[PDB]
Formats: sequence, structure tokens, C-alpha cells
Amino acid sequence: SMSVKKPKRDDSKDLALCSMILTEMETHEDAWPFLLPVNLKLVPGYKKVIKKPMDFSTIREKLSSGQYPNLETFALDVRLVFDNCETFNEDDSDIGRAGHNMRKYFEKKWTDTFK
Repeated sequence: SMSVKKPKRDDSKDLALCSMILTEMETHEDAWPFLLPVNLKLVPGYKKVIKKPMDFSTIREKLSSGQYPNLETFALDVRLVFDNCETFNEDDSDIGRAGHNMRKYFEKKWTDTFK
């Protein structure tokens, strides 16, 4: 509360560390469904159904331009990518499996880097 604070966690490396995680997600062999925004002119149903599209290139631009206020807003966009994937793609599909695999890969890096 006012004039009452928990000890200050060092957040000075968070930007660099989120960048490194995102590089690792970008370079994973199963990243291909997520590298670029879904083409809303060419994929029937996507625009109406997926209210907030998100992809790795869009996260990269937001990160690079100071549009993430803190490491949690960064994780929310990464998770949005996988939540969108599950919304639109059957589990038993190449893209569906890619999304599950990448979400697991992300969550481990996240825990190991920050928790």
C-alpha cells in the first residue's frame, strides 16, 4: 500500500531475456504456423472467429518498440498465439500438434528463466 512495498525484484534483464525466449520459439522447427499473421483475406472464417489474432512477428515488433509494459503482458501474447491455434485447429492435425508442442516448449523456458 502507500509507502509499503515488497522488496524490489530486478526486472532490468527482462527485455533481453524475453527476446532470447522469442528467438528460441522463432527457430523451433514447429514454429511455421505461427511466424506470420494468418492471412485474413485467404483463410475463411478466421477474421470473424478469432477476435484477437497474434503471431511471433507481431510479438517481435511489439517487443522491439516498447509496447510490452512488463514480462506478463509478453507471456499473455505468446499464450494468445496458442489459444487461437486451439480455437481454430483440430488437435489431430499438423498445426494442432504444432501448437501443443510450442506451448509446452514456451512454458518450460518461461519457468526455467523466471520462476
